[PDB]
Amino acid sequence: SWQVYVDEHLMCEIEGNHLTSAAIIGQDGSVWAQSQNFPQLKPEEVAGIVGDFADPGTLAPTGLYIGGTKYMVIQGEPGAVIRGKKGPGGATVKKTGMALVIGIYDEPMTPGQCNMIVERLGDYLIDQGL
Repeated sequence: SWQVYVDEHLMCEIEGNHLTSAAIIGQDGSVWAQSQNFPQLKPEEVAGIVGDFADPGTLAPTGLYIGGTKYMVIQGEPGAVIRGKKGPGGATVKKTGMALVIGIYDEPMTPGQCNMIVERLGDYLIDQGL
């Protein structure tokens, strides 16, 4: 399903560790699939995300909110990737046609490892029209 895409391609372990939680979410707000411990994702939050891709940097004041949790905005890519820093851990959000790929990492996992996994899947879904 969309679960296979979350279980195999996002929550798969690189070296030792893996992401804390991950999800593929319609730009509408509709979960396509999530991992066991991905937070319910307030509607106010999904908006803030979607409209930061349309007009880059819109989110910067309030910052990336995912399931109540505040993440400071790191360098993203303009209209493609949004990145979030919360102490050692963080989050990456990669935009598709229809959807968002979201990964959330905690140390000892790196931003790099999170970026790899989230953006790679993203670019696949884009290739496929999603």
